[PDB]
Order: sequence, then structure tokens, then C-alpha cells
Amino acid sequence: MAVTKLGINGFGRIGRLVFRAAFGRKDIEVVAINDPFMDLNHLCYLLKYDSVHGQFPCEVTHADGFLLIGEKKVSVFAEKDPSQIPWGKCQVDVVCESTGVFLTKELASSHLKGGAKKVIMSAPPKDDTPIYVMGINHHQYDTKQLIVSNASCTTNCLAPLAKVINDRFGIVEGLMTTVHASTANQLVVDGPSKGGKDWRAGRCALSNIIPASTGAAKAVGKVLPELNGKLTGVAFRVPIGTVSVVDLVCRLQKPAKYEEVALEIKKAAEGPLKGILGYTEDEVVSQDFVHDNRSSIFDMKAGLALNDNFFKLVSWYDNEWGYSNRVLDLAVHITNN
Amino acid sequence: MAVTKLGINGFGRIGRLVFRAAFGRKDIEVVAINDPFMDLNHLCYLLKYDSVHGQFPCEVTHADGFLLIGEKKVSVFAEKDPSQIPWGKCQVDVVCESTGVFLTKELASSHLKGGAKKVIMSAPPKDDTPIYVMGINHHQYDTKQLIVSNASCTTNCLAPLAKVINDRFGIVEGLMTTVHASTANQLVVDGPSKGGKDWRAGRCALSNIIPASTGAAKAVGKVLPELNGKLTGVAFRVPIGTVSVVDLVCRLQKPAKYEEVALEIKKAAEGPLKGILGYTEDEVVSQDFVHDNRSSIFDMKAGLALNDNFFKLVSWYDNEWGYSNRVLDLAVHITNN
Amino acid sequence: MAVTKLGINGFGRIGRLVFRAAFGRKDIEVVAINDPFMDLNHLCYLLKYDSVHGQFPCEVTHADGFLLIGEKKVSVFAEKDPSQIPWGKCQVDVVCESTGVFLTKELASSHLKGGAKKVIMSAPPKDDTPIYVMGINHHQYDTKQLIVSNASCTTNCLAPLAKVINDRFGIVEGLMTTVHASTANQLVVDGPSKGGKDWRAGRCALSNIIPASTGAAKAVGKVLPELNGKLTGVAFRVPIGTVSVVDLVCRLQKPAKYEEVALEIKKAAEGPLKGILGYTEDEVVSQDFVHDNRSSIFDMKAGLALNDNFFKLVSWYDNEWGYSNRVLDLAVHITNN
Amino acid sequence: MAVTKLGINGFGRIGRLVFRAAFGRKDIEVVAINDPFMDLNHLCYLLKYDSVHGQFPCEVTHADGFLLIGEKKVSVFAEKDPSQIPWGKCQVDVVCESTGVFLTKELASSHLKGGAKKVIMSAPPKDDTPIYVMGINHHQYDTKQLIVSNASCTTNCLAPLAKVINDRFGIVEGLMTTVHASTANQLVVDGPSKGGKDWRAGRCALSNIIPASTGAAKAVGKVLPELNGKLTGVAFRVPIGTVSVVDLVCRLQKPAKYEEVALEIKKAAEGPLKGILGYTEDEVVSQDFVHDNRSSIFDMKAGLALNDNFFKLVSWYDNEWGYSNRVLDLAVHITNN
Ligand SMILES: NC(=O)c1ccc[n+]([C@H]2O[C@H](COP(=O)([O-])OP(=O)(O)OC[C@H]3O[C@@H](n4cnc5c(N)ncnc54)[C@H](O)[C@@H]3O)[C@@H](O)[C@H]2O)c1
Ligand SMILES: NC(=O)c1ccc[n+]([C@H]2O[C@H](COP(=O)([O-])OP(=O)(O)OC[C@H]3O[C@@H](n4cnc5c(N)ncnc54)[C@H](O)[C@@H]3O)[C@@H](O)[C@H]2O)c1
Ligand SMILES: NC(=O)c1ccc[n+]([C@H]2O[C@H](COP(=O)([O-])OP(=O)(O)OC[C@H]3O[C@@H](n4cnc5c(N)ncnc54)[C@H](O)[C@@H]3O)[C@@H](O)[C@H]2O)c1
Ligand SMILES: NC(=O)c1ccc[n+]([C@H]2O[C@H](COP(=O)([O-])OP(=O)(O)OC[C@H]3O[C@@H](n4cnc5c(N)ncnc54)[C@H](O)[C@@H]3O)[C@@H](O)[C@H]2O)c1
Repeated sequence: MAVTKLGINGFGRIGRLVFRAAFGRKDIEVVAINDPFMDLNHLCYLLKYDSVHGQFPCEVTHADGFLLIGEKKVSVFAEKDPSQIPWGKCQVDVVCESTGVFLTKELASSHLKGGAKKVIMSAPPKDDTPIYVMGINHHQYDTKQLIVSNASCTTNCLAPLAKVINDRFGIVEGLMTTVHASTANQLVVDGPSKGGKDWRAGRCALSNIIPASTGAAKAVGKVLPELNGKLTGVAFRVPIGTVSVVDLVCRLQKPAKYEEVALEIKKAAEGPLKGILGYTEDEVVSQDFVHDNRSSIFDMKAGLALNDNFFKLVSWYDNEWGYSNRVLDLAVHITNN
Repeated sequence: MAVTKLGINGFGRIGRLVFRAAFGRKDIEVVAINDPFMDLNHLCYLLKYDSVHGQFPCEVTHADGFLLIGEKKVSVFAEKDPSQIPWGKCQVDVVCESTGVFLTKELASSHLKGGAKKVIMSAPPKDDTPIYVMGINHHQYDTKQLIVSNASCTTNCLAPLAKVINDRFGIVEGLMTTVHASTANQLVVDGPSKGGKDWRAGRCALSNIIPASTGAAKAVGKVLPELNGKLTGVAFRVPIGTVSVVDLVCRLQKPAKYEEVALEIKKAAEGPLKGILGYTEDEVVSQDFVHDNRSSIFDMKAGLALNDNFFKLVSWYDNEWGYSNRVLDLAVHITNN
Repeated sequence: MAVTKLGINGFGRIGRLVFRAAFGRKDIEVVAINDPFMDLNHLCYLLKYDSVHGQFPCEVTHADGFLLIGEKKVSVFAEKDPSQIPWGKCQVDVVCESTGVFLTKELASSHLKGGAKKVIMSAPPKDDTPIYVMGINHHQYDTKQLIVSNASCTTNCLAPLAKVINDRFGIVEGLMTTVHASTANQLVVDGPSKGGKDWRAGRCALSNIIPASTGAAKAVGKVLPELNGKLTGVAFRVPIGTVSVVDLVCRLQKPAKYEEVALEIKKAAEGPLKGILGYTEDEVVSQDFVHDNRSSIFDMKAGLALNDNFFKLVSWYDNEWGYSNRVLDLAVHITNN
Repeated sequence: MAVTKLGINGFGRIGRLVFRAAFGRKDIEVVAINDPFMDLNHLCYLLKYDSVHGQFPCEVTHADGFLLIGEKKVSVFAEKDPSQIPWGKCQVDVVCESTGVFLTKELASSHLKGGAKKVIMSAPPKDDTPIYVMGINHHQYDTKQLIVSNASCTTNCLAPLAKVINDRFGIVEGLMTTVHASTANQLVVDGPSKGGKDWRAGRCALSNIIPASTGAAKAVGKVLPELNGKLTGVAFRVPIGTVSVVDLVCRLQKPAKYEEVALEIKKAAEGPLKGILGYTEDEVVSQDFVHDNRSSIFDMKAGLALNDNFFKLVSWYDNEWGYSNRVLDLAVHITNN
């Protein structure tokens, strides 16, 4: 209805990609960025070159303390304290909280105190903060809610898949495994992970298949109450720049042939979930989804059925890119709604 | 009872590792090797240096056309036709068929025609050749069977896991996913796979999560009839030198707590299956099993249960090393039995 | 002057990229492709998806035995014998010989017998076949020469660098080292390289720094006679999808400051060699050049000088992309000249 | 003369490996370890499992706040302030300063204040702290010097190589390039490096060839005055667990054939520098030196000569393992001398 003004806290993989994903958009625009761990010179550099998604689609420069993207000026701050960021001065409608250390309503509030209208945590909340997944429950958003969560990359991939299958065949119970690409919280060589938590994530990322936990499957139950308590899963970190794959093993109430389930998913991908859920029958591999903007693409040939009620369903997702575009979709939605 | 004389056809990852794994052994010894794709000089080189398991634990040299391991002589041939290999002259009790292109009883017979007493296919058979898994059904071997199969690396990992769980809790149905390390049949850069079969395996192995199929789960039913038709699964090839991880999602007849299932497995690992099945509660990662000689090590902390009858069980395995030691165990067994 | 009709023999990394690089071009177009190791279905797949350069910028399909790129038809053959390819019927002005097994004038002749006007070997010749490097000696091409070589990726990178430095400061002698990205001739796991030649290239590409030889530096002397016998070097294969870096250590006749040499190169990159030689002072890394169409980009900050006559100069190059664009530049040139 | 008591500050790649390398030794033993970034439980874990060098050659456990290696007790501390570590109570003869943040005489002094007799910085000093390289100048050590530096992994590789070549042929000038394996100071995904220094090191380590600087070559001049000002070089970080390769391009005073230079090096490797400098003519690759305890192994076949005075010499080194063993050699030396 009118260009949404976005503010970004934490200019990392997600911060920068959300920024990159906004470039095309004509319904949203980033006007402010905050990150106390990079000078303006360092920030332009990081935004300009990317080891996964290529160089920035435009010229990046800075002048007088502003970030210059073509002929637009973006304010840049270096506040370690969110409450200290002049979001208000910049007329920020929504702040993309993507530092990964303010995942609670009390912590994410400081942005509102700084003048920001609303806030979106680019990760699962540690509080009972409302969680939303585009194309799944975003239409159940209440404008009075000023702080929300866009969930996790994995939840965004599994959620759509789960809804379609449950909606028609009904999911009795399911277990999920996601082979996930490398992430910023990992180490180059064997070392101690932060807070001595999840020791495995401190092991050399270059040569290991690394077991990790994830609440993505249980989170689905929060976005789809009908599924609360019917799903859970694990993760396996692998040495891949980007693109992860969800592997859902489920039991359905109503019997079906793999072909029928596949057909149902395809129908959703071309209809109501077009743009969120994708469908394919090609012999694809992770690299094929690098920079794919969908939340999840069903891989028909990769999955299979043991019998008429026990299935193994596979779906890919660019954990970085898809998620970043969704953050923008949610930002626009909760501002014009 | 008396040193088993082993012959190796196909001196590749498995051929060389079986050879390496025999070095310590005092009940078996390799006396002949055949591979028409490497001169003797090239063969010593490959056997001496290994990018995964380190250098050979002894000095490797050649003289007068023989392979010299210390002060032992090993005959070396370069026959493309198995029937042309003088196994008899070398008194070969068993031939480790590990070229991957003679996986049928008719094809593997040529070794018997060459003078070899018995043969073991280092891979699943394409015929109804008898399949054996150490510690699972090897005691059901019939001496009159001259050609057998040691199965696949994955089957050897999943089989023990399946038996213990089924034996006490009973497995109604199960689906499996194995994240597998890179393999010789893959390509360095995107290209056409052999015979235009399994296109995905021709995609760059360095940067892809590659979906692949596997009959390992169904094979379990062949080694454990009670499980025929109750298991199947898929694979995901990843960029790892060695070590794969089996991820079994199963439904049990009798309810149980994750702890009880874990306890049952541990009991087996320390008792009847000691040496085949391992157990651990440490925060491990793939690299931790490089060169582990067991067929499968249960990872207690990596798995979990959705409810009292739906479980996700994880077990690691060095696809190269463990399998190779098993080939030797089977070789000795079917020769002294 | 008029659209050049290109034929491609060997639809591999270079074949497909040359094809991809021609898509934009309005002065050249591919009308025929030959590769006996992929069915038409397999060929579309490989051309459509790429693990390095992304998906094809257009829809790829096939119908009635033709390759369909939008609404253009490209003939596709599967001849193992080059002389058997109907280049003439397709009016091929130039054939991009990129299979890597017909690098001699006698062998590359078969294309002329098939009806092709001229031929370009996408690699160094093993004969005294004429070698050309765009922007260096291509203007010394003789139209009566029907078979030529576009040289090697490394030569194309080093050649421009060498000319500029020699032209002004004069190179007395130089040694070069190129850290090269992985290549099709390498193996996923330790095995025997073809013909038992260059054993090192058969070692696991995923985890090794692999020493390899290269005539790229000596080749420079063939394209720049003034430098014959003044340069040579070695290579180091590393696990990188694409992008290699040339590292030239040279001694100049006339003294200079690193700044002056840098300035000279910059001058060439913005003047006479614009498009072939690039210049930069940014803190770049290999990934930054993925898909860069230049033959070599000088890295000012990466190099240095020991004294006024001994220098270490660094320059990057996308071994796949840049080279492929050059093949097109040469194809057009020798057809309209 | 009598078991040297070693203390380790910073239980990282080097800390743990020095500890691991001491296990066999009968002339030195670690009695204390300090690292405030890992609980005792976390420390045992990290010491027990290693993604590069395998599992610890003994059982690792902890009891009553001590590290238990078999039946030996090692005190463990978690002081962020070195001066606060009770080295004296533990009778520490030498402290292996390997945190990488106390590389100055003033900073490394705090250990002496804590009761430690002497100190060795496991890295190049930022002060004019004395630098020593085993087999090169360690016999010029003065017992009154309480703080010294064992130099850098690269210097330890290049130093021996340089001495032998200079001693007989004389090095006029030389430039060096080391392709180096990944290091702890690098990042898994593109991010900001510490202090905004060396931006390149913050780029994804998984997929980049990363240009880096190094004073290793100039440092050689400090250990070998005769070479001061005659050498310098650059580095290239690559995705390799461990093992780097030094590539020295040098000009000699006295002419020679590659064979003679190779012969000279071999002579040193088997004589005076045996154990420090290695020699080989095999087609080796980085993985072949994983866990090699030598400071540098000359690779005869990898190098070459342009003419009788201009050479390119290659030598490998396990940046982690060799260096760690050297730290122990120096520790014993300066305590019994
Ligand atoms: N990378 C993925 O695949 C992916 C996918 C979906 C969601 N996410 C995530 O989004 C979040 C961020 O992850 P990321 O990959 O972008 O990590 P990242 O480390 O690349 O980015 C985090 C940024 O936070 C900055 N920061 C730290 N403290 C700050 C402060 N006080 N104020 C402002 N900035 C601060 C850092 O300097 C950094 O640039 C995580 O919670 C994670 O769940 C990541
Ligand atoms: N690498 C693993 O992860 C793993 C684990 C368990 C089992 N296996 C396997 O065992 C088999 C062999 O695989 P690998 O990893 O050793 O592959 P590999 O490519 O390393 O070894 C195959 C060998 O076959 C040789 N060969 C080809 N044709 C021949 C012929 N006619 N006569 C004699 N030798 C011939 C080749 O030169 C090569 O040395 C496969 O079927 C596979 O299932 C592999
Ligand atoms: N990849 C690079 O970085 C790079 C850069 C510059 C030059 N080059 C090269 O150009 C050449 C090709 O290498 P590539 O990387 O494309 O390798 P590739 O293996 O990817 O492609 C070669 C193609 O040749 C085909 N082929 C084999 N025999 C054939 C025949 N008889 N007729 C028709 N096709 C046949 C194969 O099926 C394959 O598709 C090499 O000589 C190499 O020097 C490669
Ligand atoms: N990895 C190699 O290839 C190699 C080779 C030779 C030398 N070195 C080095 O030796 C040094 C250490 O590097 P590394 O690879 O072990 O890095 P690392 O990061 O693995 O280890 C450093 C340790 O310092 C600890 N630490 C931080 N602050 C501390 C404090 N105040 N007190 C005690 N401990 C503290 C960290 O927790 C960590 O365990 C570096 O300067 C580097 O040059 C590394």
C-alpha cells in the first residue's frame, strides 16, 4: 500500500541477504542498519562481495557516514545496545532483529524504545513470542502484536510440506531429519563452542557430519496447532555453503500412493502455496537451489513410500535466501495489516 | 585353524583397505592381487599412501614382479578377465571380488575356474547370491556355497541395529536415511555418470548434498527374514572422505522409553555383538570414526523418541574400514567352516 | 560482420560454458553439439543445471532430436569419431574441439573432413599447432591457418600480465606457481589416474593440496617470443569449484617501485587490454571471481616486491568462465579474419 | 637430564597437540593446563577427540578437578589473567604460551610472576623477543633468557631449507609463497575478522583461496642473520585440515643443477638436520604429511630450475604436528641448558 521502511539489526548472513533481497522489491526498503562489529568501510566490503550469492547487483559505496546503494542513503549505526538505535529518527516501520542474541520479547523491546514500530526476530523465539510462517498462518496475525518471530529456516521448509499432507491425508505422527549447510555459529577447526553448549558444533566444520538438535519440527505444531505434539526431529550439519534438505518420515491416517501424495503437493505448489512451496521431478542436488527464493521445494524422485501409510518425503531449501525473502514478506504484511 | 589365503580382485579403496586390514591379522593373509589398471609401480604407490587412513604401517616395495610387504611376497596380476587369474597357483582359499563389475554368480564364477576355492563379493549381489553379515547370520552359512556376498557398508551398519531392536521390542515398520561419505563412482565436476544411470551421482561431489537410492534397508530383510518388507530407505551423498551415518526411524510393537532402547543396544554392544556393534554417549562427529573397525556405533545422544513407539535411532560407520575388516572375518569363517 | 556458426565437440565444463557464454553474444551462435557420452535427455539436464555458474539463463528442452534453447534448434550428435560429425550440413564455421583427446593437427583435422571450416583446440596443442591468446597475438593470425589453439586457462591469465611487465620493465627471468581449482581429470577418492601418468592427480581431490606440472609459463614464450626460455612454473591443485590464482615471481631489467608496476598494469587494464586484463586493490578472494569473464585480474594488495628488481605478482582467473568467453572471441576473429 | 615440567596456556589446536606430542616423550611432561573458555568436562572432550589427528592414544578422564591421563594427574585452571596461574605451585619449568594474545615480553612475563621458570611463545613475537628454530640456532640460546619464541610454523619449514641452500650455494635473494591449511582465526561463513584487520581472513574458509600475509620469510633473517633482508613472501589460505606447503623461488650465487641442490638437501636430511628436515622423491600430496613430526620435508619432484641460478624449491609441513613437537624440543633444551 505504501513502501515499508525496514531497519536491520545484525548485518550478517541474514542481515545482508535480507538487504540484498529487498533491492528488487518496490513495496519495502531498508533505511537503517546497525552492527557494532564492522566499520562502515568493512560493512560495504561485506555487502559488496558474497562467497555464496555473488557480488551485489549494484554499486556499493559510503559517503559522510551513509551507505550508498546507487543514489539512496541508508543510515548506519554501531550500537551494541538495541535501545540506543535511533530507529524512530529513520521512521523504521519494522526492525529485522537478526543478531541472534535478542530472541526474547523483553530484549527485542528495546527496538520499540528506540522508535521502531514493530520487530521481527529472524530466528525462533526463546519466549512465547508469536511465530509466523508465510503462507501458513500469517493471515492470523494481530496488528496489536508489535513483536513477532519469522521462525527458523527449517520450520519454514517443513511447515508448508506438513500442512498440505496433513490437510488431505492427515498426519498421525512424524519424525524429521534435516541435512543442513554450514552456519556462522560453527568453527573452522576443533574448538570450544560458546557457553560450552552443543560441543559438537565446535568441531571442524570442513570435514565433519555434525549431529545437531532442532525444534523446527515441534515449532510446526505452534504454527499448525493440529500438529502440536505430532512431530519432532534432528539435524546433521554438513560442509555446504548453503541449501539444506528436510527429510520427513510420516504416517498418514488415510492411505495413499506415493503418486497421489506427490500430486497433492504439486497442486499446492501451483495453487495456494505458489511461491512458498515448490515442486520438482528433476534429478536435482543442493547447488541447484542456491539462491532459490522459495521456502521449500518438494523433491518427488528423492522420496518414497514403504506402504500405503508410511512415507519418506524430501524437500529442499536455501536456508539463507528463501528465509530472507520471507522476512521481507512478513515485514510488509504486519505493517500494512 | 590355519592361515586363510586371500586373493584380491580390484585393488581400490576396498581392495587396498582389506589388504591393509589383513596386515595385523594372524588368521588370514593376502597372497595375490589383481588389477589391470595400475602397473606394479603405480600399485605400490597407491598402497603406500592413503588420503584417509594414513601411510601403510610397513615398508612397501616391489621386486621381480612381486609386491614386497616387509619380507613377504605377494603375486600381482593385471587381468581384465577374472577367469584368467592364476588363483589356483597361489593356493587362494578365498577371492575378495571388489571391482564392482562381477556382482553375479555367473560372473564371479570365473574365479573358481581360475583355481580359487571360494569367492566373496565386496558388494550387494545383483543375483540371488547368498548375503551374509557378520554377527547376524554368518552362522547360517553352508560350506557348499562357494560364492557369497558380504553385503553393503550400509546394510552392515543397519543390520545389527535392527536385530537388537527387533529382537526385544519388535519393529513394525521402519524407514532409513543414510548420510554417506563420497565414493569412487562420483565425479569431481558436473559430468555424465556411467550408463546414464543415476544422473545425480555425476554432479560435483565437492559442493553438493546428493540424493541417492539404496537397497540396504530392504537387504536387511534378506539377512533377517523377520524383517522382510518392513524396511526401506534413501541416501544422501555428502563431501566427506569417509564415515557415514545411518538414521533409522522405526515403530515398535512393545512400548519403551528411549533410555530402555538405548540400554538394550548397549547391552548388545558389550555382549553378543561386541566388535560388530558399538555404543556411545559422547558428543561425536564423523571424523571420530575414521578407521573405526566396527560395523556400526550407536549414537545415544543423537537420537530421540517422539512417543513410546516411534523412534529415531542414529548409528555411525566408517564405510571403508569397518566393511573391509568384515570381509576378512567372513573370508576366514567360510574357509574354516 | 555476420553471425559465426559454432560447433562444439565435447560438451563438458568448457563445452557447456562456451555454449552458455554464447547465449548473450550476437556475433556468434552455437548450431551443433557432439558428445557420445550423454543421451539428449542427459545433455539437457547437464546444460540446465550447473553446480558453479547457476541454472541456464533460459529454458532448456529437446524435441525431435534437437536441443531447444527458447525457439532455436541446435543439432546434437553422439559420434566418438570426429570425422563422422556432419559439421558441414550445419554450416559450421568453427568447431570448438573441447574433448581433450584430439589435441594434434592430424586428429583435429577430422573436423574439416566432416565439413567444418576451422577448428579451435580448447587446450594446449601437443603438436606445433599455432597458439593464440586474445589481446596478445591474435592479430598475427593467418586466415589460411584452419587449426589453432586457444592455449590453456593459466597461459591466458599469465600472458597478459607478462606482456605489460615485459613491455615496460623487461623481464629477465621468472618462475610461476598457480594454485588451481579442481578439474575433471581428478578423482573423488584415491585411485589410479589414466595411463598411469601423473599419479598425484589420482589422489583424493576433496582433501589434498596436489602438486601438478604445467607448460603454461613456457607457453607464454610461444605467444610472446621475446619471453621464450625466460619463464616456467608449477601448479598446485586445491579443492575449489572454480577460480585459480597465478603467482609470478620475476626479475626486471629496469628498476621500479611496486606502485609503478601496479600503475603500469592498471593502465593496461583500463586501456589496450580492457576486457582481457583486470585490475583491483580490494581484499578479494577466489569466490569473488566466480563467473568473471576476464582472462586475468591483477591483485595489487596480494603481491609485493623484495627489492627494486625482484617482484611477486598475483592475478586471479576463473579457469572455466574467462577461458570459455575467450574461445568465442577467437572463434569470431578467425572467421571474420 | 631430568623430566621437564611443562605448563600449557591456551588449550587449542597447538596446546592440545603439544600435550598429545608429549605423551610419548620421557624427557618432558605436562603438569598444568590453563584455559578459561572450557569447563573440565569440555576440555577432556576436546582432548579426547580430534578431527585431524584421531582419538587420544590413551584414556582421558577427570576427577576431583584434575585431568587424568591414565594414572597421572594434571592441574587444570581457567584464568583469563596469566599472572593468576599457580605455575609455581606446580613446579612449571616452562610455560607454552599458546593463546595467541600474549606475544610480547611484558605480557608473557605474568607467567614468571605466577611462578613459572621460563616461557615459550608458540608464535612469532610482536616484541624483540628472542626467536629460536630447532636445528638452526637453538644452540645459540642463553640460559638467562627467560622468554623466547619458537617462531611460526612456516618459518620452521622454510628456515632449514634456507640454511642448507645458503650454506653451500648462497642465496642472493628469494621470494616465498606458502599454501596454508585452514586456521582457528578463520570463519565458517563470510563475516568481520577481529579488529577489522585482514578482512580476507573473514571470508568463507570452506570455498576460498584466501590471500594472506606472513613475516615467516623475513623471520628467517632473524634466525639466520646472513639472510636478513634477502627473503620475504606471501600466503594463500586454502580449505585443508592441516599440512601446508612452502614454495621458495631463489637465486643462488654459485651455479648448480637441480640434482645437485636436491642432493645437498638430502645429505642434510640424513645427516645434521635429520629429524628436522625431511627428503622425498615420491609423488606425495598434503594428506601424506598429516601427523608428520618433521619441520619440513623437501619434495624433490615438485620443484624445478629455470636455469643454473634460478630455482623453485618445494617443502611440506604439518603446521600443527611438527610445530608442536618442536615446542617440546625447545622446552627441554632451554631448561637443561
Ligand atoms: N544462515 C542461515 O542459514 C540461517 C537461516 C535462517 C535463519 N538464520 C538465523 O538468523 C540469525 C542470525 O544468523 P546469521 O547467519 O545471519 O549469523 P551472522 O553471525 O552471520 O550474523 C549476525 C550478526 O550479528 C551481529 N551482532 C552481534 N551482536 C550485535 C549487537 N549487539 N547489535 C547489532 N549487531 C550485533 C554480528 O556482528 C553479525 O554480523 C540466527 O538466529 C539464525 O537462526 C540463519
Ligand atoms: N568406498 C566405500 O565407501 C565402500 C564401502 C563398502 C563397500 N564398497 C564397495 O565395494 C566395491 C568396490 O568399491 P571401491 O570403493 O573399492 O571402488 P574403487 O573404484 O576404489 O575400486 C575398484 C577397483 O576395480 C578395479 N577394476 C576395474 N575393472 C577390473 C577388472 N576387470 N579386474 C580387476 N580389477 C578391476 C579398478 O581399477 C579399481 O582399483 C563396490 O561395489 C562398493 O559397493 C565401498
Ligand atoms: N575446467 C577448466 O578449468 C578448464 C579451463 C581451461 C581449459 N580447459 C580444458 O578444455 C579441455 C576440456 O576439459 P573440460 O573441463 O571441459 O572436461 P570435461 O571432462 O568436463 O569435458 C570433456 C567432454 O569430452 C567428452 N568426450 C570424450 N570423448 C569424446 C569424443 N570422442 N567425442 C566427443 N566428445 C567426447 C566427454 O564426454 C565430456 O563431456 C581440456 O583439454 C582442458 O585443458 C578446462
Ligand atoms: N594451527 C596451526 O597451524 C599453527 C601452527 C603453528 C603455530 N600456531 C599458533 O600458535 C598460536 C595458537 O593458535 P591455535 O591454532 O592453537 O589457536 P586456537 O584458537 O585453537 O587456541 C588458542 C587457545 O587460547 C585460548 N585462550 C584465549 N584467551 C585465553 C586466556 N586469556 N588464557 C588462556 N587461554 C586463552 C582459547 O580458548 C584457545 O583454546 C597462534 O599464535 C598460531 O600462530 C598454529
